[PDB]
Amino acid sequence: YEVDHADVYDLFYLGRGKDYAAEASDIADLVRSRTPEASSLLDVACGTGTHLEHFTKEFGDTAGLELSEDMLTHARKRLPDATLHQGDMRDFRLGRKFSAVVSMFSSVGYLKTTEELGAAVASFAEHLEPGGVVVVEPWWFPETFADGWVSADVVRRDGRTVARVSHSVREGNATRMEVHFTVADPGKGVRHFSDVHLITLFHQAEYEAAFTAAGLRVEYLEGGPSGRGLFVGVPA
Amino acid sequence: YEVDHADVYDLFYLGRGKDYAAEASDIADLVRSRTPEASSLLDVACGTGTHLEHFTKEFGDTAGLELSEDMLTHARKRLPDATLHQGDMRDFRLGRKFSAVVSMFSSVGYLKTTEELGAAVASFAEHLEPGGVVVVEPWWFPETFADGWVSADVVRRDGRTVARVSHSVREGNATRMEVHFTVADPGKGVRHFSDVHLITLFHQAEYEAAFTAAGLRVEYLEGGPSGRGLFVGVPA
Ligand SMILES: O=c1ccn([C@@H]2O[C@H](COP(=O)(O)OP(=O)(O)Oc3ccccc3)[C@@H](O)[C@H]2O)c(=O)[nH]1
Ligand SMILES: O=c1ccn([C@@H]2O[C@H](COP(=O)(O)OP(=O)(O)Oc3ccccc3)[C@@H](O)[C@H]2O)c(=O)[nH]1
Ligand SMILES: C[S@@+](CC[C@H](N)C(=O)[O-])C[C@H]1O[C@@H](n2cnc3c(N)ncnc32)[C@H](O)[C@@H]1O
Ligand SMILES: C[S@@+](CC[C@H](N)C(=O)[O-])C[C@H]1O[C@@H](n2cnc3c(N)ncnc32)[C@H](O)[C@@H]1O
Repeated sequence: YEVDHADVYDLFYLGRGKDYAAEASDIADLVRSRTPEASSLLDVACGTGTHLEHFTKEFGDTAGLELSEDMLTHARKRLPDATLHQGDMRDFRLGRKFSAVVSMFSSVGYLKTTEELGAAVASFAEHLEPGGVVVVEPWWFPETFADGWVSADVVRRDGRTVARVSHSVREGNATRMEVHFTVADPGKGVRHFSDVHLITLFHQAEYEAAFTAAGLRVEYLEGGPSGRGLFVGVPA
Repeated sequence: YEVDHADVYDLFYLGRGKDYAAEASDIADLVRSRTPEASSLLDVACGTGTHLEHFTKEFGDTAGLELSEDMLTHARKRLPDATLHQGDMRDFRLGRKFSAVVSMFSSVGYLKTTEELGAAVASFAEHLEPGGVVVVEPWWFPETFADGWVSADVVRRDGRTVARVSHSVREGNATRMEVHFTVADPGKGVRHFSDVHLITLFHQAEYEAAFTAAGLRVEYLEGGPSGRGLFVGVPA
């Protein structure tokens, strides 16, 4: 019995209560707060495009960047008319600029070293219009990481039930999170799958340094959509 | 990081709220309602011995029978002084009698035909003292089986998390249940495993014929510890 992973991740976070719409909206205001005339936005590592959908309604002129083809395929299925690009946040070149460049849900954490973070932040800066703003939702900091953390949840949405458990342990300067998904569709079957994610624990200062090197004045905001806060940058 | 499967089931059921003490307690009084001076009890397919430990304070002279050596190693670890037997409820011969012979938690559902169910029941009968009573907690009947059923729960006990998902579908005259367990211990690791169970859907009438053939006058009691009811039989 087969199941589509990304579709499974999508149903889970929706059922979990993650609210992409509300998230998208708060970010748009955040964006407007620094760039009132904001008129275009780029979602780096947009995944399946849930925030992109809403950002598209907010600013109209939007685009998405994703390293994963599979993420891309799902994004396209959700947004057949969206402008999407395959590429690495590390060094992409889109040949255009945007009022805002944002990266949500800790994607930059998948960057392996400060040199990569810096390069990815520089790239963000490079697609930024004058008076633009960069918003990055980071992964946890070495100082705020909760080692050995276990998450276990059950969601049931649209007739499907999904159980998910993750265990997180620090390894080096990264979080090694192993996730187990259990999926069941009544009268159809039950299926299990797991993923292992390595998310870098950059110190906040490392994050800020990446913004400074890219010529961006940056500020960290506590809280954020997931409790990891948010980094906001603008041309220095 | 490895996990002891039966200890997993155990912790699971405790966490879920299955009250083996209360159940044994209820069965103990059910027995007495039929055999007031009941003084010995055999627990057939005792599993890891949870009910047996309680029946032991209930009647003192007790014994357990299990076909599974694994189940027996855990019952023994739990009760170093319990009298335990390895063997088949279809045809074991203990060379002794008990005031009560009980089989809990749908164990007889693992028998595949009415012929086996009859041989098992005759065996219980053959181990019964005069004025004794047999109590069988059956599996669901074809008439009350809920096909496509999905069960999904998360329990947390002794700092260990266990997420369990089962999906049940009818197959011929049995339920095929595939059970998925996901277990984690913070800072220890996370593990997943799955089992598949084929439990016969015997009609109520079929359970009765078994008792009848065994020389016992039987009564079906609605509800029971698992909502599957209970069969109470005494020498006709
Ligand atoms: O104060 C905290 C609380 C949680 N965590 C970490 O947050 C994660 C929560 O596990 P999760 O599976 O519920 O998080 P998630 O659904 O957000 O998974 C991810 C992983 C990477 C990027 C986005 C979502 C774990 O790594 C845990 O160590 C911390 O580091 N600090
Ligand atoms: O009205 C009902 C309600 C439940 N069921 C069946 O009860 C079972 C409940 O799933 P479960 O995983 O919660 O059962 P369990 O934890 O009691 O697992 C077993 C399985 C065999 C023996 C003992 C416990 C499923 O097969 C479901 O079809 C029915 O047939 N009819
Ligand atoms: C936690 S998901 C976030 C997806 C989306 N932002 C969301 O909110 O759901 C991390 C995403 O980053 C993408 N990703 C990882 N490394 C990347 C890189 N170097 N360049 C671009 N995208 C990357 C992954 O493919 C994945 O879709
Ligand atoms: C659902 S478990 C319940 C066990 C226990 N009475 C309880 O309440 O936890 C069913 C048990 O039946 C045992 N079993 C299955 N077939 C058997 C047989 N033919 N003879 C004896 N035991 C059997 C299995 O080893 C398993 O431990």
